[PDB]
Amino acid sequence: KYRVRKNVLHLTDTEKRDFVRTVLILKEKGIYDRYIAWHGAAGKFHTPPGSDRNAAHMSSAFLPWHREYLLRFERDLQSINPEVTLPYWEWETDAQMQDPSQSQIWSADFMGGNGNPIKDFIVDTGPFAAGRWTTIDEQGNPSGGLKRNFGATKEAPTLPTRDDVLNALKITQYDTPPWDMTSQNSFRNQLEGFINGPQLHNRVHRWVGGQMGVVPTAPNDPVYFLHHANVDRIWAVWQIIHRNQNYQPMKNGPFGQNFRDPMYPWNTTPEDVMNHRKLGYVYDIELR
Amino acid sequence: KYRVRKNVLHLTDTEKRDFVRTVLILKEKGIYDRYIAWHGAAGKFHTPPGSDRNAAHMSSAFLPWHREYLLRFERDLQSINPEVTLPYWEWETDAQMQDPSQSQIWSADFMGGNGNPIKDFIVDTGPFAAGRWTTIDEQGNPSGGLKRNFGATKEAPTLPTRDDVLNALKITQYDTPPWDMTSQNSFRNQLEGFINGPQLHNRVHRWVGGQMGVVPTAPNDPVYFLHHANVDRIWAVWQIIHRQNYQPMKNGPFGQNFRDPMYPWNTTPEDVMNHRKLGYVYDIE
Ligand SMILES: [Cu+2]
Ligand SMILES: [Cu+2]
Ligand SMILES: [Cu+2]
Ligand SMILES: [Cu+2]
Repeated sequence: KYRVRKNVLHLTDTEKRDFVRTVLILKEKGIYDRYIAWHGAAGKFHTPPGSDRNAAHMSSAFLPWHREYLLRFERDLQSINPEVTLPYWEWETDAQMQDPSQSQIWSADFMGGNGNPIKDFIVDTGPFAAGRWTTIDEQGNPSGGLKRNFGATKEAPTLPTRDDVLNALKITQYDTPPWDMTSQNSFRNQLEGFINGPQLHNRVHRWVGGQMGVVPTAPNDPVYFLHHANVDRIWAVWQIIHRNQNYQPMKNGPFGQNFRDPMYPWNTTPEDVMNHRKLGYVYDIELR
Repeated sequence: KYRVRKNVLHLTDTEKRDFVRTVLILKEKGIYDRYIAWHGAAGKFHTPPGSDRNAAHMSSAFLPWHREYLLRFERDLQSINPEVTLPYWEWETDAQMQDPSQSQIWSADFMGGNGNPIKDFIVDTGPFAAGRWTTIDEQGNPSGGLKRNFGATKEAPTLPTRDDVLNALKITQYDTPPWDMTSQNSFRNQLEGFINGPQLHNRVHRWVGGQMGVVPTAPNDPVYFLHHANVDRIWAVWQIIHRQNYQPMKNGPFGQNFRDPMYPWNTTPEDVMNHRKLGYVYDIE
């Protein structure tokens, strides 16, 4: 209950500077690519082999895996700069904007802007613009510049709304069998976004486009971590509302999805990360 | 210095049955596939990106990466059965056999045998035969059964010899720039087997053939860990002789330095320099 994770829009100009800089040091040092690599590797670790589920997505472990992923990322930020925490992108109130692409998350001091359609939607404003920041493909080889193309697809012309978030929060079951992209009455799968998708989390991905629009390479965009810090906040809220409800499956789901299974590529289990305050951080909304 | 890693040949028959039965349990629960995916994952972590070094192979971290790999494998064995430790395949002794396919590591008691030519060298003896042991491919999806083909290729018709291990233990530097396949006068690159390759460790892989014959999928064959436990032994012996240390200390590509994290873990080469302090020993030491 010590590290405060703040709304992106409520950050000072100096917090934005410090956060963007630290991400660049992680990337210069070779550390950032550990996260890209981990994310792609998890998407090829199917539970069970030959299943549609993987360690990080499309199953029950979606939420705690990303919680652990962000915790490691944030710990790496703090070794470079202890006054830096992982902010969250509250996309559901950007969606209420007249033009959500006008949100200050996309200003040249922070994430940078939409892609340049003259440059095949390469990003050229902000600290991760082409030239300043090199992306990596699934094979681990340099893949050019970061790309974004906001709202360009028919399936996801808008960010999720606050009504979308509130409605996912009424769901009482953390997850339901068969613990996959077809789970019904499942807050995991509703938040993940496969319920007549892409909704919520999956929709944000498709709305941003570029690397963000395909899951394995999505973390090539630093906004991936801000996005998932929002998802993690929403999960943390659901845990406060539905305090009697617990992770599922407790047991007899596929190996790597049960409460006490290790989450590849780590030994960390869902149980280890069930209490976010226990990991040493809160979201600013929990404190007024 | 409390868990003993024994030569395969010196294992009692109850030990061989216990080793094989644990590995099949690790595979049944889903745990063995974490090592298979970890190994494929680390091959596509290139240091730096776009280069041919990767996290596990073809660079300085080859030796510490596998020692950590094997230590994690042994801990998973022990958690299922605390009597089971990781044996090592001393292939340099087996090299002197006219026909090392006759070694008792390959009995139906243990790893099973060579691939069957009539069946595209599918392994059909021992506990890991087809129908008893599933393989998975580089993309991460079920493949079609263990394969082996001892000494088939012309580059690796023979196992490496006790002569080769002694010419490796002669090199005084752990490693040398550019910390890649071309590294001259390097114990690490000599033991890995790229000088006059395929030599030593690389030779064993190409000698076995089948899944062991290609970098990323080789852990599909349980003999991968017995082989690498021997590579670990040979390194552990080197660290006695040359009470030297690891290179690069700094300024190498990230993921290769003494204090870099070894993708896909946080463990550093410094973390695993002392195998006794990790809690195990080999016999004859
Ligand atoms: Cu993800
Ligand atoms: Cu995501
Ligand atoms: Cu290996
Ligand atoms: Cu090997």
